[PDB]
Amino acid sequence: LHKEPATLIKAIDGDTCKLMYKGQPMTFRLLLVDTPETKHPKKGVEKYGPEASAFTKKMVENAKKIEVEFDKGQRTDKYGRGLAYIYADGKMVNEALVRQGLAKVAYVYKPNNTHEQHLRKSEAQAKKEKLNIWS
Ligand SMILES: Cc1cn([C@H]2C[C@H](OP(=O)(O)O)[C@@H](COP(=O)(O)O)O2)c(=O)[nH]c1=O
Ligand SMILES: [Ca+2]
Repeated sequence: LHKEPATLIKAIDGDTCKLMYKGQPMTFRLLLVDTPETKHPKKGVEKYGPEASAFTKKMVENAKKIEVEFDKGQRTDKYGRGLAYIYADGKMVNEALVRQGLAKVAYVYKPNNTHEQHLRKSEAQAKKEKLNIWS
């Protein structure tokens, strides 16, 4: 996979944000993870949702560099959202959320699952440590 620069426009929630990619605005959605809901009514404001949002917001807004890494399959979902692994100062946001027990590994559609195993290892560690979602 290859990383590419991007610029933060606005963090929306734990796993969705607006970035400037190729001088164009885009909403992106993290690959292989699912942070709890804070918006959609027919889902409600789930526990750890506000937490996942703040963890993410803090991480991306205080970063000097943000990079996007698309996987080997399709790059956008049905809603026109960019699908990627996002790094804040070299730290993958997707993994960080999972490691903290603030997101579960979800939506694994091959071939967009190159980092699936790394992430699952991180989730297993958070489970055994009984972190947040796992407590
Ligand atoms: C992460 C991811 C989400 N999605 C879809 C699945 C879900 O569709 P439905 O909304 O139809 O269930 C939605 C989950 O995103 P989050 O709440 O942002 O929904 O986006 C993909 O299609 N591919 C992906 O790789
Ligand atoms: Ca979500």
